[PDB]
Amino acid sequence: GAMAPSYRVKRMDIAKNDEECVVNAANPRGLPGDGVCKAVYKKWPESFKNSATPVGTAKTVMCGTYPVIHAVGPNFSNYTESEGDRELAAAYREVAKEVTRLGVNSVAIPLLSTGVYSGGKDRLTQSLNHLFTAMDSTDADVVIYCRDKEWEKKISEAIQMRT
Ligand SMILES: [Cl-]
Ligand SMILES: [Cl-]
Ligand SMILES: [Cl-]
Repeated sequence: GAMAPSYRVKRMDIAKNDEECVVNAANPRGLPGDGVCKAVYKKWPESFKNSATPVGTAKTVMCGTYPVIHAVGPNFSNYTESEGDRELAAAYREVAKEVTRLGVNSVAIPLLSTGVYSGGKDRLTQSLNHLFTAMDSTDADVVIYCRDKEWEKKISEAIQMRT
């Protein structure tokens, strides 16, 4: 575990992370996709061998020795708000099980279901609060990746407000 487990946020491409493993915002079919998924496919294409997995689950595939945790959040265009909320919480719980199983001291993580799976809504708080619910009982250092300057500020505020 980390000596003093922490949360941090950085505004940059998760493909350039400085952590011991990465969480992909995957689709259920293991396809290259869009957004974070496409960046992950460019950097770690070997990790897409047999990565298909259902909504609400995570599946780890190694790229060399570097673990890629493919986490499938719901697409809110298809799910009801209630069922999508349940599956988004479930995907993060499965990320926490994998991070623990792998024994890593740090993990790079995007906010699941916030981009093209957001159903056109701002889901920063919903997705971040499910991340915290799952990861709070882990001892890995967690580094959240985002691309928007205003999101960086709001994620940073949410972290700092709990310390
Ligand atoms: Cl960048
Ligand atoms: Cl998304
Ligand atoms: Cl963002």
